[PDB]
Amino acid sequence: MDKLFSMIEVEVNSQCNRTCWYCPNSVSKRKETGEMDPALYKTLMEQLSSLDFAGRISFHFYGEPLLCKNLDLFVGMTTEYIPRARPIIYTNGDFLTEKRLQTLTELGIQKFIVTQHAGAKHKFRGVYDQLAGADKEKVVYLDHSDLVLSNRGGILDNIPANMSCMVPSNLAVVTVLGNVLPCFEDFNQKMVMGNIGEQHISDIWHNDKFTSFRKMLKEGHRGKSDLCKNCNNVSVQTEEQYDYVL
Ligand SMILES: C[S@@+](CC[C@H](N)C(=O)[O-])C[C@H]1O[C@@H](n2cnc3c(N)ncnc32)[C@H](O)[C@@H]1O
Ligand SMILES: N[C@H]1C[C@@H](O)[C@H](O)[C@@H](O)[C@@H]1O
Ligand code: SF4
Ligand code: SF4
Repeated sequence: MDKLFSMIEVEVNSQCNRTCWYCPNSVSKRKETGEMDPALYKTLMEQLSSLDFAGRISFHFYGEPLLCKNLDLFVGMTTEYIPRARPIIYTNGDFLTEKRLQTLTELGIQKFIVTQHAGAKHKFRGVYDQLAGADKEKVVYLDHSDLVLSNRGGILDNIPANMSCMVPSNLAVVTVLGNVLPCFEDFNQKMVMGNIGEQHISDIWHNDKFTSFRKMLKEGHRGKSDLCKNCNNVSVQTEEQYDYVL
């Protein structure tokens, strides 16, 4: 029986305020849009609770989590249902004030992965520079120039263990409508594994499609998948839970 995912990334809202040249938002729109139905997030929390999920949970796919109107609710529910899990927010930081950071931290966020992206310098620069140490220690502050740019499953043409990949052995994405993907690169949802409104995520994780896919990619057979065949992402090649990889 395959190990449960150690990481789950939830699309609590589909939209972003930016259109980075190295992001599919610059060239396509998400095929699902909106904010996650609170009842669906509750269903996800019930399922993760039933598994004693204690890995990383994050709140983005290709949108900006601080735009989620129910972010406070969802972070609070995370702490209530899966107190052993590690909530980590990746954010462009454009909306991240000190007050916002502190509210989120109090509700359960353990780390913020904040990236200053191409274009306008955000106000978080000055906020970060003024943060007390205890808050500052909770932030990994990246520039987009620090990222190891992936072509996002071959969507981006302007972007140039070997080929092994462990993402689908370690991680699941839940889209805003509850569809489960095996990788965060699957912007176009080429590999929907199931929907958590119809099946328990554990059963989806362990189904033949998902089990076969993760074995295939562990062996480095990217060529056998429309999702992976042109993918240049080699950042996740071990079995370990991570907070972030560049
Ligand atoms: C798709 S972004 C989504 C969350 C939020 N919108 C943000 O930018 O932080 C998830 C993470 O991937 C990083 N990222 C964006 N484009 C990337 C790319 N082409 N290759 C690798 N990482 C990328 C972002 O900086 C962010 O840390
Ligand atoms: N390098 C980043 C890329 C991001 O899209 C994934 O969601 C995150 O898990 C990774 O750590
Ligand atoms: S801020 Fe994040 S989601 Fe938005 S366009 Fe840039 S990389 Fe994509
Ligand atoms: S090869 Fe690329 S698209 Fe396929 S699972 Fe790995 S990171 Fe995702």
